Amino acid sequence: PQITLWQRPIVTIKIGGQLKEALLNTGADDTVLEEVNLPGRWKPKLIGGIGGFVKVRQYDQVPIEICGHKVIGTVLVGPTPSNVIGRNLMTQIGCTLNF
Amino acid sequence: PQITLWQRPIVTIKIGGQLKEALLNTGADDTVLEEVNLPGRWKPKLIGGIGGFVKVRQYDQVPIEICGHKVIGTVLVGPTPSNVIGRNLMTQIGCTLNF
Repeated sequence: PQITLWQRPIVTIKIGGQLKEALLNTGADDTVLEEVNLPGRWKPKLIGGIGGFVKVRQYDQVPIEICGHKVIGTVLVGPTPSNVIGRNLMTQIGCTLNF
Repeated sequence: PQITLWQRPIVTIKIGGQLKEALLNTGADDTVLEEVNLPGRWKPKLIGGIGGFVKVRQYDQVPIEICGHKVIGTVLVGPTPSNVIGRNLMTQIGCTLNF
């Protein structure tokens, strides 16, 4: 689709058998999601950095549907003020900025 | 242009007679810029909210060129880890998300 930016660009994602809402956030490098139990191995990753770091679990090559596009990408899982789709997954769905 | 998201979408902005770099950030409601002295009246605004708020100066109807597009928009001025173009200015330049 083409998403105008008058409102927050919140979209439905399907991940690990759950549907969720997440923000399409081009100011985020990585994708961070709140409350999802994903199968397979993870490694700990530090994110944030302002005030301290936040530790999260990094699962790679994760199947995720963003707005009806089935893609594969690193998802970071742990505490977040909001679910965020970062650039890493926006590239996989072919999402560009246009004007 | 069409901006792919493999790298951070950093663009040149011209504001109050200076050229600057800022991030096109669709996860930011407002536009926040570091070190710029803008003429005219402002009001104090609280932004952030996690850990505390950050006080900044809000100047409205500010002339700004983003990537060669001359637009008018509210700019918030004060301390920021990076210069951020928020949705408020992305709408003015006609910037959408596309996939």
